[PDB]
Amino acid sequence: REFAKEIDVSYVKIEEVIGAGEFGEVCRGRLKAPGKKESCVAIKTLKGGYTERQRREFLSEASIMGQFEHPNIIRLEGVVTNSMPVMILTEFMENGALDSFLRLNDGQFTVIQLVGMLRGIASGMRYLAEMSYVHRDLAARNILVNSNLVCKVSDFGLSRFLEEGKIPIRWTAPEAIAFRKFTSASDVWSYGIVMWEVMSFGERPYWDMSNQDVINAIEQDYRLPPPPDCPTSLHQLMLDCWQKDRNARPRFPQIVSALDKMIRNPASLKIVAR
Ligand SMILES: Cn1ncc2c(N)nc(-c3cccnc3)nc21
Repeated sequence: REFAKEIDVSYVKIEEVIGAGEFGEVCRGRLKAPGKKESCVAIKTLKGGYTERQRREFLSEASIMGQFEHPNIIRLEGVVTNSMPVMILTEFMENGALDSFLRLNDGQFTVIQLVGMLRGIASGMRYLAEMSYVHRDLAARNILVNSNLVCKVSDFGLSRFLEEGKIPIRWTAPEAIAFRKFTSASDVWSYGIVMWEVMSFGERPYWDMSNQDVINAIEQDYRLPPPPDCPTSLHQLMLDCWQKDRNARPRFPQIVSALDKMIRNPASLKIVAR
């Protein structure tokens, strides 16, 4: 009902539309509140004719995001709910979604930069797992990137999938597909997919395979191969995330530690397949 970051609409200047989201436009804007310096924000607006259900679904993202505070989790800067249009303001992420940012920059960041991106994502997920929050839709298209290449987890919501939007099959652990048991360990499977997306500069997981083909292949022991030039130690970490037995997967603290070791010992990334 009441949001801790409700903000006066006169503190918001909406500037250009920069994207399209689930419920409407996403805009760049400026937030200037009394006693505070002006900051850049992204602004999601809910416009026109919408159900009350849609309004609650839209605002639920702000409710959840506002529970979190971490450098690798998108920060909620405020909401406008006492007036129309309804708005969610977040920190602005100059480079947008990670998957499209990497496709635009194919081959143009080094392995150590890519590992730093993956470390930031893993740190955000380490925090969510410690908060007992299961993301369920962890994918490169849900990671946002700032000007300094800091990656932050976005897309928050506790609504059930249609089977319980649809389950994102290509990112989802097999026990979550089969039994609808979503845990931080299923999040780890998804994180392995994100690693593959990052090291492939935004290629689509499983290329042209259908959803049922992916489900069957995973059950039949297929796993995505190392992306071109991918250090074998990073592919092995992906394979660890993709263990069928959820209890055998590394947990997020382990994943962060493994990436931190690579950053400290970059020579360990030189080994590549073939
Ligand atoms: C560029 N930027 N900066 C922050 C931000 C956000 N929270 N959400 C989105 C967003 C969300 C959904 C669809 N398109 C863009 N973009 C953002």
